[PDB]
Amino acid sequence: TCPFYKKIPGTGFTVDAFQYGVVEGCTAYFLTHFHSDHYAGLSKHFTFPVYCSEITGNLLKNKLHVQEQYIHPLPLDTECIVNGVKVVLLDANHCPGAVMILFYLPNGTVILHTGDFRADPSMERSLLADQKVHMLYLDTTYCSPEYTFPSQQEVIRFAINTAFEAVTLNPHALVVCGTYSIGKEKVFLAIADVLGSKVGMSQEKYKTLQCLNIPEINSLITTDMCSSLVHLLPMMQINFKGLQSHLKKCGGKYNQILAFRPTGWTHSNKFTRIADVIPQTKGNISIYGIPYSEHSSYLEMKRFVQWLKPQKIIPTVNVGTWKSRSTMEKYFREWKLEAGY
Ligand code: NI
Repeated sequence: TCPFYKKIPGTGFTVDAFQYGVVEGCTAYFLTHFHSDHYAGLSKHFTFPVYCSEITGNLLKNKLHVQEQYIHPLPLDTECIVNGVKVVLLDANHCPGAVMILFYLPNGTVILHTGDFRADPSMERSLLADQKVHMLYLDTTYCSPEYTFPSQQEVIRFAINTAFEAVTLNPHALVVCGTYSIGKEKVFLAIADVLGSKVGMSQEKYKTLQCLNIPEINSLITTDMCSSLVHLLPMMQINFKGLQSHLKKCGGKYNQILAFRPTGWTHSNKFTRIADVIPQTKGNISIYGIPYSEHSSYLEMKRFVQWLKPQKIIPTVNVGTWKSRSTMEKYFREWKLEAGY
């Protein structure tokens, strides 16, 4: 049974609610982005209308084989009428195709659902700026002050410099990058670009990347592993055993691997600066954990909400424990008292 925080009151609409069978009274299913916890339940046999971004729509058609007649893509930043209700999709600064949704209820209530997002000051000059929002359904993944991490730019600067240094010292080093979903493609694209290489990967992963409307992508990726010195592998293979084994397969083309694991937050963020990150090393294999986040830090979240001044906040993440729920409610009250809404 669908939880309340996936339902939009005064509408026939649900958000990210495909794993509960037929939801009673749902005339339109919204999908914010193509991550498995959110799409869980969709397949080629799904027969209700789905509303989503153009990029999410390409992934549904090609990867899950949802039939075209049930896929309803909408443009960003554009007022649209769905089942007699005005909606806008806004960029969520998460993974490709991820959106926030504005719902203009027939009784005058305005509702923002962030999906998953990384709040940014640029959102303060989207179509959000033009009217009041009464309720906010908020991605609260990292809603606690211990969650700090650098900007995406700083992390990408660290990665490029690390990779370029290593491969200039040893032209026979291979760079490997882990992945398990869409997102964070800048990591491996930036590295391949500084090295003058294409990124090599499986056919399944090539196919996924072909769905994402990325400019000049045919210039950046390939299924020919032999011609590439940046390889993508499943995240589970990013460990000493997995990498040794992969190095065997390259035919003595390479004698060293440098591997990256983009995580989100990890506790070494409470002590160490990005500049000071060091890898774990076993022989000719080195492995870096890098804190590349596609979710808000605590401070980015707080700033967005204090700018938005919502009347009510409904968390969509960490909702399962009384301790999490009590923690979150305390921060929302702090923010309110400090900003005076
Ligand atoms: Ni996500």
